[PDB]
Amino acid sequence: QANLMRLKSDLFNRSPMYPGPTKDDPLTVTLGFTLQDIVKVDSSTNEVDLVYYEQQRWKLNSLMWDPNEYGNITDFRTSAADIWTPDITAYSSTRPVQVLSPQIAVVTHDGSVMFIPAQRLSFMCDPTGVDSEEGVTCAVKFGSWVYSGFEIDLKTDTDQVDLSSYYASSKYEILSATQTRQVQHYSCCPEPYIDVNLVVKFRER
Amino acid sequence: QANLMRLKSDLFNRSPMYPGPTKDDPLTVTLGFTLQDIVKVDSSTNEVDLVYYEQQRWKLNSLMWDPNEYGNITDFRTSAADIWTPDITAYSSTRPVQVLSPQIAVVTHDGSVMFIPAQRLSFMCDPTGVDSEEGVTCAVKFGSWVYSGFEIDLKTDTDQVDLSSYYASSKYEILSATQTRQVQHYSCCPEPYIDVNLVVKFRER
Amino acid sequence: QANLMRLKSDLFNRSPMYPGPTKDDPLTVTLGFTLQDIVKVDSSTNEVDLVYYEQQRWKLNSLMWDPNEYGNITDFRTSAADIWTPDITAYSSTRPVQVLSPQIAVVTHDGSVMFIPAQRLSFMCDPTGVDSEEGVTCAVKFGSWVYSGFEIDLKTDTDQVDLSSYYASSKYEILSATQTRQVQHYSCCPEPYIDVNLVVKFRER
Amino acid sequence: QANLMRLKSDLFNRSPMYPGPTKDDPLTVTLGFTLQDIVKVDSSTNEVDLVYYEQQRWKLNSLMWDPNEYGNITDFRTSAADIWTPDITAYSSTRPVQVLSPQIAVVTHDGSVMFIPAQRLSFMCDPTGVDSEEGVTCAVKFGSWVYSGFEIDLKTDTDQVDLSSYYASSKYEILSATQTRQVQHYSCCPEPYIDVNLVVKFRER
Amino acid sequence: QANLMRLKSDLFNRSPMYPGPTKDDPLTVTLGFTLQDIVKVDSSTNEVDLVYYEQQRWKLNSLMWDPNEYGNITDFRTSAADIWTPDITAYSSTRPVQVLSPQIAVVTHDGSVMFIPAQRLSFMCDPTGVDSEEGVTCAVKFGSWVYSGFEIDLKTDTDQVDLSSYYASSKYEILSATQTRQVQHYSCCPEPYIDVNLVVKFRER
Ligand SMILES: C[C@@H]1C[C@@H]2[C@H]3Cn4c(cccc4=O)[C@@H](CN2C)[C@H]31
Ligand SMILES: C[C@@H]1C[C@@H]2[C@H]3Cn4c(cccc4=O)[C@@H](CN2C)[C@H]31
Ligand SMILES: C[C@@H]1C[C@@H]2[C@H]3Cn4c(cccc4=O)[C@@H](CN2C)[C@H]31
Ligand SMILES: C[C@@H]1C[C@@H]2[C@H]3Cn4c(cccc4=O)[C@@H](CN2C)[C@H]31
Ligand SMILES: C[C@@H]1C[C@@H]2[C@H]3Cn4c(cccc4=O)[C@@H](CN2C)[C@H]31
Ligand SMILES: *[C@@H]1O[C@H](CO)[C@@H](O)[C@H](O)[C@H]1NC(C)=O
Ligand SMILES: *[C@@H]1O[C@H](CO)[C@@H](O)[C@H](O)[C@H]1NC(C)=O
Ligand SMILES: *[C@@H]1O[C@H](CO)[C@@H](O)[C@H](O)[C@H]1NC(C)=O
Repeated sequence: QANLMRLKSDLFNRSPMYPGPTKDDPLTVTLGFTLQDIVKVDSSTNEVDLVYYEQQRWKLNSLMWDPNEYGNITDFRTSAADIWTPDITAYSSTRPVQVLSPQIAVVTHDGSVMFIPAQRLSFMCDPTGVDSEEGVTCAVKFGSWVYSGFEIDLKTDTDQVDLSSYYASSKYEILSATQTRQVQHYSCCPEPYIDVNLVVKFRER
Repeated sequence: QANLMRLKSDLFNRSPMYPGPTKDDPLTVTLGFTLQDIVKVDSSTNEVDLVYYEQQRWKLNSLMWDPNEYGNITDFRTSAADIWTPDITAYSSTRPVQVLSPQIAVVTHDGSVMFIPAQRLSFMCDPTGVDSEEGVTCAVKFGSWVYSGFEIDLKTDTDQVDLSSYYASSKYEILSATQTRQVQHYSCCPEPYIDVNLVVKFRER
Repeated sequence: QANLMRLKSDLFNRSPMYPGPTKDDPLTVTLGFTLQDIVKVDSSTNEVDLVYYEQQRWKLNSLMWDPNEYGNITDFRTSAADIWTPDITAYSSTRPVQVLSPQIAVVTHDGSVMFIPAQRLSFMCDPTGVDSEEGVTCAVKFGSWVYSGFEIDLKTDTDQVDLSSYYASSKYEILSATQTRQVQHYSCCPEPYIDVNLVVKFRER
Repeated sequence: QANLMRLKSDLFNRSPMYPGPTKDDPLTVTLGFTLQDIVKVDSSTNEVDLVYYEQQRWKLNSLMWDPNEYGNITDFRTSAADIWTPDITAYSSTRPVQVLSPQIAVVTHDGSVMFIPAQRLSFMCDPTGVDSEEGVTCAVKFGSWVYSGFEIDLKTDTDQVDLSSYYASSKYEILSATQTRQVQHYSCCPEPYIDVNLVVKFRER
Repeated sequence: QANLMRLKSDLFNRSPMYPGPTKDDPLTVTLGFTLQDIVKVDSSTNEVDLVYYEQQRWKLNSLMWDPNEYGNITDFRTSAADIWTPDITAYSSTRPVQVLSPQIAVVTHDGSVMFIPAQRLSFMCDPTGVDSEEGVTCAVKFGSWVYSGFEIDLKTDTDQVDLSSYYASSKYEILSATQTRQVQHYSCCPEPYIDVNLVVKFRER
């Protein structure tokens, strides 16, 4: 405990806080989804409700330490309030995201961070035809709200959404689920913004 | 990071906070809407629910810096809590506005600020006739709750609401959408208050 | 800005906070309502939902300044958290009040304050007969929860509720709307408590 | 104001906070209910919703003062955050309690405190038969969640719930309403826990 | 009170906060459930709502004291904010958990802690067949969100859920209710995570 207390104190009390990524020092965030449930479909508003875990990974030089100086500690858990976290946002939500998991991340000695918030999201999707064999397809993009591709880039480790925790007695069965990097351009703004597009194809069970 | 950390520290730790606009030093806020979805209509309460992005722009001398003194930094992202933001409020809401995007703004070296909150709003609107060819028209005014025209003025860059991110499979298609500056007077209060009136004409798709 | 920054600092950093009104130094609060909408009626729970602005006015010696010492500033806007505000409470609500406007007040050099929160309120009201010509009458009292008449008194400027921003396409039209000072006595407590009784008579449009 | 400011400062800035009651220094809390409305009944979930005021009284030596030293002040109003309050909790709620009144208490020079929170509570109750002449009976216990009888005891001034503010046009009329001290024992825990059991018998009006 | 004030001050003001469990200093948390009500079932979303108390127990060397040095005090109640608490999380919730009891724990002189939060939980469960003699079975896992088995292990005192406070007039009667330790492995992560699996079998009464 003494060694971890020292490490956290050296990292968090001494530092002026990380001011986010910049054009000179950009950052790549890795995203992965594990889809747990399609809870609800609303055909009168074209809203669909998902429950998933969003795995986020990034790496900061300012979170590095030498494990030899801190009793061989290679990593630790810490409150997400102690650190910067990326502003990854759904581009087509219809409600504030509801947070289902404790806001705690894992920091590793090389400065890498893993953060896995569980969320419930309502987003724009037309479920008409969900009761057929073909099913429906729906999509929602996730990216930084405020940082362009020149400050935050995204990648995935796989294009396959993790379906191994999908609720087996859901009202909806999943036919496929992909997560794919894209580049968007907007009327408001000159620079490209990066997203990962979660595409889910499903039907009634 | 070092240069941005310095800049933020020089702007935000040293300063007593900006105390808002005054009659002697008034401010013009530019507003623009991009309408994403008419999610829901309630014909038993005459409430309609929109999802949009509200682009806000203003400029303060106290947020100026010389980029040459801070490693050629011309702009940065920062939490909206670090700065003053205008109290732009819908005049006919029926619920607290729900915030859908991170509360982060962009500050530029000339002291100009851009802030683009995504919101879901329930407001007063009679949807009777939405299922016809003619459709319905509805309106909501946005302005400072507490500052008159002598402290906060508003303008738009265009009278055309941006419909280029409008959800193509919404239950409602948009026939027109305008945003127009107006001047209001109230029994309580001697001075004029400025608003931008969002007028949306729509029908079932 | 320099002069207002000084004024706010002199008023709020130097002061120990106002400890509320007392028997020795009582306060009169002026209340006025402007009724915007009867949004909803629930005949299975006898709850009705209003949207209104509640104009509050009072005066404290501790908020006085000489405008000559602060660049001729006669008034300013400030966050309601910076100052004491009266605990005016609906006596027959069925839900927490929802706040629809920014919590910002106007302080004037003589120590007078104006604060105008927009609220949505669910309160106890039997709507049976609302669909008739006679309509229904409902009532809700507003007063200090904790201060008697010997510490907080109330008055109105008029007994007529302001109907000039009433939503013209509401489901309910207003037949009359009054706001009247009353004195209540309770088993628990020896002293009188003051309220303003909002009486609204309405029917389907 | 000067004298009250001094008193509050002497009581709250100088003190280390009261650490709650103990076996060596136990406390008796007096409870009384005034029932305002049975708002809603849900026969598909067996939940019933009440609105009431819960009068709480207790006394601490650490809140004593000599009125002669503070300009003859015998009592004052203060925010409930300034002081310890008992953790009185409904034992069979189905939702977090909703608070309907300002969190402000009255402290008197002998160290006694009065606190009267207005609440809306959903609790476990089977309303089947509410539409008959006999009506239904329902019950909910209120006590400390964490303190046994050896640290917190309870009493009532009367076994009769105060029905003098009961909403006359409620959907439900009250046949009887009692509040009675009881002693409970639990598998988890060796000591007795005290409650006041609110028993309400009611039917459709 | 003097003695307890000293103890709390010595434990909480002097200490740098416990930084959670580690591989070098792991922790075992004991969990037990007492099921109070199955409130609601939603067959269109496959969500079920429970109300229960979750008894949590663990032990830290840094919370030890010698009762002889503090007036023979063997234990005390304190706010949960004063101490570390395990991040025990439902793995298949569909909404944020609603907290129904005060966030206060009991600390004992040997460093052991007891914490018993009452919760309402919506979780993934197919109620189809609940209206039959056989009923339905549903399950939800509870464990650390972020700590593996090498930092947080779990155990139960019994595999039998405590049904002695189960609401006798619930819509649903309980046929069986068990709580059983398990070990999970996830695609994201190399180490095992421990849970207690709450299995409830029930039907309409
Ligand atoms: C219309 C664009 C979509 C969304 C908006 C928010 N936004 C942007 C740039 C800078 C700051 C900012 O808040 C753009 C990119 N964002 C992902 C716009
Ligand atoms: C009834 C008026 C509309 C709305 C209200 C709130 N308000 C005002 C002035 C100063 C402070 C203030 O809170 C007025 C202007 N506002 C836009 C009134
Ligand atoms: C039953 C009374 C109604 C309401 C309650 C709250 N209250 C009071 C006195 C002191 C403090 C206080 O909280 C009384 C006056 N208030 C307006 C009681
Ligand atoms: C199952 C029991 C009912 C409730 C629970 C919470 N509780 C207790 C003791 C100490 C701390 C504590 O949180 C007991 C008494 N409480 C009123 C248990
Ligand atoms: C998909 C896994 C389930 C859940 C998630 C959250 N989580 C984990 C490890 C480290 C940090 C973290 O936040 C894993 C274990 N947890 C119980 C994943
Ligand atoms: C800033 O601008 C000049 C001119 O382009 C450049 O050569 C210089 O190296 C820059 N300074 C820093 C610290 O990046
Ligand atoms: C306070 O005490 C008594 C109360 O009757 C009174 O005679 C005296 O005038 C009061 N004095 C002050 C300074 O308040
Ligand atoms: C504590 O216990 C001892 C006996 O074990 C006793 O002598 C002492 O008086 C006790 N503490 C008190 C009275 O505070």
